[PDB]
Amino acid sequence: SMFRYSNWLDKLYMVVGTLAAIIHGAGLPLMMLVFGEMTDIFANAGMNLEEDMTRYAYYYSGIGAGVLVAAYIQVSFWCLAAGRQIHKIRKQFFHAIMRQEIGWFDVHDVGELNTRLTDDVSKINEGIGDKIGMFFQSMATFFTGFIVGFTRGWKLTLVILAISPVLGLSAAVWAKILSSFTDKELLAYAKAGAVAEEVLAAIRTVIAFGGQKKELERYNKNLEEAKRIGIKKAITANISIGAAFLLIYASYALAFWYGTTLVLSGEYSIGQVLTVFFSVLIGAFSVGQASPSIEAFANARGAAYEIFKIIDNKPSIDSYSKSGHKPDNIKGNLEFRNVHFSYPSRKEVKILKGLNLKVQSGQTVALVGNSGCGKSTTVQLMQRLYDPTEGMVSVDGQDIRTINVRFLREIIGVVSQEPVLFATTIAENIRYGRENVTMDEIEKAVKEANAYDFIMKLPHKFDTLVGERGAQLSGGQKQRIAIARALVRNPKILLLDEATSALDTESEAVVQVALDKARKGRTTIVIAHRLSTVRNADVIAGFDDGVIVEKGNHDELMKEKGIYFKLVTMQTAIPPVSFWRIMKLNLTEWPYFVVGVFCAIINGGLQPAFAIIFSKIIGVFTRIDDPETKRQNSNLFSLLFLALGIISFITFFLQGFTFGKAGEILTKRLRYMVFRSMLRQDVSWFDDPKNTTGALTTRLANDAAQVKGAIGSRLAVITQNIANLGTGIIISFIYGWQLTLLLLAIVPIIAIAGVVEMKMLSGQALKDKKELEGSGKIATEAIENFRTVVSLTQEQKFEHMYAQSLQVPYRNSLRKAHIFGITFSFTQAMMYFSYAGCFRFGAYLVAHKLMSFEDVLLVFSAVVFGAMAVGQVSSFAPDYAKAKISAAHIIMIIEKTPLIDSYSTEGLMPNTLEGNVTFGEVVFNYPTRPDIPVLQGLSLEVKKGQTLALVGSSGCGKSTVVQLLERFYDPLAGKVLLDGKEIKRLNVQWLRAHLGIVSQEPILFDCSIAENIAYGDNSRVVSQEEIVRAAKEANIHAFIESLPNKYSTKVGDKGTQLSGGQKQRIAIARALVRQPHILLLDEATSALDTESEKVVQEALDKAREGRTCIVIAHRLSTIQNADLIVVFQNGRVKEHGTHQQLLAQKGIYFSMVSVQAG
Repeated sequence: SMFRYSNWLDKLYMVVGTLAAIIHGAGLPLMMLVFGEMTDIFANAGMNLEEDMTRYAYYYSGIGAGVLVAAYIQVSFWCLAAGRQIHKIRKQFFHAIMRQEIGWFDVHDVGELNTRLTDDVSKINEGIGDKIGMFFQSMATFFTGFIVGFTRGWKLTLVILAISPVLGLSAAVWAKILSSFTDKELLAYAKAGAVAEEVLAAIRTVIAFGGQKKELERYNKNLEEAKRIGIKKAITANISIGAAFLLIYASYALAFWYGTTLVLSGEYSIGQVLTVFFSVLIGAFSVGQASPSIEAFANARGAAYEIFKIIDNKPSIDSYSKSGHKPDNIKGNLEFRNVHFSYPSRKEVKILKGLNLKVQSGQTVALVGNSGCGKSTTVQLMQRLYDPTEGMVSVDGQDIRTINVRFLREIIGVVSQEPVLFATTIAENIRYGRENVTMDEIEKAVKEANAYDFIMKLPHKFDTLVGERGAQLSGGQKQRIAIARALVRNPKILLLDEATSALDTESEAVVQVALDKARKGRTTIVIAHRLSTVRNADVIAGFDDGVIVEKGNHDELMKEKGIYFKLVTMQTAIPPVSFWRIMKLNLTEWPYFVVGVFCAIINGGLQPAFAIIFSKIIGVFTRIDDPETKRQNSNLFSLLFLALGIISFITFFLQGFTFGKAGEILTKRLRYMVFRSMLRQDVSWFDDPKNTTGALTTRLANDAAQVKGAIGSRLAVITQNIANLGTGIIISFIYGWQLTLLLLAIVPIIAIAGVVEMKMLSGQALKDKKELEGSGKIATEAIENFRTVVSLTQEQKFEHMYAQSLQVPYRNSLRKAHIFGITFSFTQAMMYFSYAGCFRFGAYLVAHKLMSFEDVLLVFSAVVFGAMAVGQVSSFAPDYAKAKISAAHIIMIIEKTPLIDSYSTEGLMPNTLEGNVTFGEVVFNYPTRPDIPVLQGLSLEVKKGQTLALVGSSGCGKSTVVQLLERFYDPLAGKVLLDGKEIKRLNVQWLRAHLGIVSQEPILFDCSIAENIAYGDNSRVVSQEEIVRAAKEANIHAFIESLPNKYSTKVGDKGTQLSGGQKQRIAIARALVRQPHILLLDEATSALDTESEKVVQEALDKAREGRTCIVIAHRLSTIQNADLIVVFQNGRVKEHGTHQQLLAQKGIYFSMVSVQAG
């Protein structure tokens, strides 16, 4: 944990900040000591009083100024030192990641790299910024507090020390354990909700069958127990918190009793008692305040170690290094010999087993071979990207390794299969090729690559802003631009990989002509699938399983009848925010909240009750009578204090009982309500990219707590704080008339200052986030195409871009640090000086006999303690903004009425079904991509007992038809009828029950085989004999038989417990169980063997009679028995009719069938 390597001029910043923070922390206990001295001075008094009060107030103001100075110095120094450190770390980190060897990058993930390039830096910054400063401040407060206590009196010091902090630590540990238990209960809820997770994940078939009632019943069965557990946990947590508060109050009361008894004996001054007590208590509370900084710093240390791992990792090849020979005389010559190499990504497979190949200057060498023969890897290694596992490469008689890497990379050009261009102007991207680039050279290169026309025609001929990831220009345009950029380098070696991949005939010809016109300038190597480009290849070598076998000219290669000849022959072939409707929803539990409001009011009054009790107890030493009765009276007061705790304890409990239940209860209702809509939604909404599978479940889960908080805790905190403030104000006015106004004017000023400080911190954090995210996006664009960037050997350019982009946010952060320090120190000093001025004004009022000092102490303590209590208890409640957002989102989701009224009872329920389908002029475009129409007013007419099948190009409409059958997506325009009944008019439930489908990827519910099989129907029990019959019909009669416990075996996640074929058979049986009049199978043969597929098809055909059968698969023989076969070409019914008719009239069907011809 020593990741703070300074610059020998920023270390002093940290040291000064630490010292100033220590002084600041010692500050407040000094204020308490001065306060005690002032109180004792008055009691001695109980004019001279005015003079003494002014002297004490001037002491106070002096220490206030010192505190302001120390706070500003410490906070500013720490923040700016951390800014310096984090900026240096960002720069060095990007330097290293850029300099890291390419292999190390290929091994590592990129998403993690990019994510930690920003988030990790942000974390380490947030953990080393000032929280260390605040931790030093708290520790200094604690040390100074006990220092003062010991210097004043050991008796009370030890008494308070041995009692208060042990109880405080116990209460804190209890709260932490309660938080852990609450997290465990949330995990139990998640176990319960796994049911909804599974149901929604497979919601497709669930909706298809429409058996939603059972799922909802099971979910409620889970939710009842979840709610019981939550209510118990909340009750226990609230009880424990109340008990801890009561214990702390009792300990403070005991401290007061001991001190009062001692002073009545005459040990220490009455004011001294308060001084020592407050010193000890504030020291303990300060140690309590120090917790978050240590945890944040530990997390920052972990992230910093993660970053330093990459930062200090020396690479194999130092691209950003000047070392290495830099020959000037360049003659094209290379010679690889026994170059065995294995990609480090998968060390097992040795892609390069060794070979021999030598090329002289201006020699065209081509690689011929199948995929993986050793061409792509050979090209990649050509640029020394991966050091060979075994080989001796020499260029122009000189080993590659000895020469400097930078020049070696800069003296070679490579055109990739899909070369990219940085997100700038095309001229800019070309300029990236070399540091020095002239517009004349750019024009010459563009003309050479036949890119001048494409650049000139487009807007801003030489300024077009390439779309993000090259989304604007054409692929051929990108290839030509890359070719021109590479030619700009004018290297001594040229490489080309899969140039024809995307290139069209004209594009490929242009690229080949450009390459040929300049190949004479340096040795060139090309690997492509267009053997015609290899027809002119001066020299061709055939990569054979990592070994080059064929070698010779085109004529010699053809004559040899080898790999080259075989290849030649083969070639010859946003959410609308809602204001308060949440309360409208919560209103249903009206009587469960009023008691909570009363309890909150009781507690809010009790807090000023404690303030006034303390005031009276202190004032007990504000009379000259000095009777023993005072002792008793004091004792009496002490008793009330303890009673004050008890009244609070039960009070607090009520809140948990009053709110918690209504809270948890509310969630329960919400969880049932929201899910009610979640199940009743169209498939499209789930298909929405916003949230499909997990985001929705997580939304519901977090929303439970969010909405519970927003409804309950917001009202609780608001009412309690308002009651506390009002009670304090009323008490002050009753016991005050002049200082009351002073406090009511000052303290809210401090409150506004603190709120403004928090808001400024949040806003500045967000602004810095965005400003840095600019350069972060720049860096992401850099790393994403890391291969090309490293190939261009221009990492220095991207690093300069990064530094330039970060420079401005750096100074922005420094200024923001000054501002944050100013606000923090100003708030501290303003609070304390307001306290001092209130003390002075009260002294003036008392000296003139305006109000008894007991009244002054009462009013001041009431106001300050009310403010502090509201400021501390306002922290407990959950973040109201996130809850607001979640509640609005839920109110949005819940009211989204689906287009197909699944819940609504409207529709028609014909008694008898015939099994006729007729769609005509029905055109539909998937709302996921409304621009692209997949249904174009097609036609289809199937009569009773007509077995139909559909075929065509993959993804050419063979799929969406089935979904159109189940009304999961209605048509944009046209007519659809089932047995002459408007599919829209007919009831969704009736039609869904009547029909049935067989998915290409069958889904089995995570339950017993018998349970899932019976699930095929709803509200209808199928006899176990029916289960056995279905299993036999699916060939799983024996599989059903075994099925440990007969029909019990619980399927795994995604049906892993059973085989794929067994799963398909089980799904077929489940579909058949319901006995639908129409059965639609879509890719039912997606995974089947001879026996299982044959059995399924034969059973379907034999049971086809009396029902409609639709098949969407690739089995031509299966369609042979099909009554009718239809071909869908690009969403149009092209070939339709009998198999014999289709074969007689040659066409798409003829070619499709003959593709399997011998």
